Amino acid sequence: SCAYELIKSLPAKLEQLAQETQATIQTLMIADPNVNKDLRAFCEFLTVQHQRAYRATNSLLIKPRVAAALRGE
Amino acid sequence: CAYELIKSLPAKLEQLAQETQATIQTLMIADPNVNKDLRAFCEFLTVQHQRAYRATNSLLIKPRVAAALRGEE
Repeated sequence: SCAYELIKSLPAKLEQLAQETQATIQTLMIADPNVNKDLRAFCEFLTVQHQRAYRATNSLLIKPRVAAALRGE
Repeated sequence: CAYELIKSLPAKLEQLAQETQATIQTLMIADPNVNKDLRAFCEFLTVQHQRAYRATNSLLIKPRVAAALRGEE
């Protein structure tokens, strides 16, 4: 294929993971207040993780020479 | 089964890093400036899975948390 599309699709892949685990963590019946707090904090870690990636890939792919190189142009 | 899903996160991110860093290297780019940018992105990708690595392991080592994420044991 091409490297441009691999990298550009990276943020959505991380977003998918974040939702999978958040959704699954939600199907839990946890009574412990601290465990709930830990998992909540981990869930926010995954959201932040996605946004850093989104920002990093966005800043990368606007560089015309970079996009051209990744497209085999 | 939420325990395995969380436990496998860092490894999935490492796969993404590896695949990207690899297909990038299959591109023989000359512009040293573009290559510096891409190397900065690969660095970002390896630091990315190391953060997930620390996060997941820091969470799963807590007994109350592991027990909860498993079938409660």
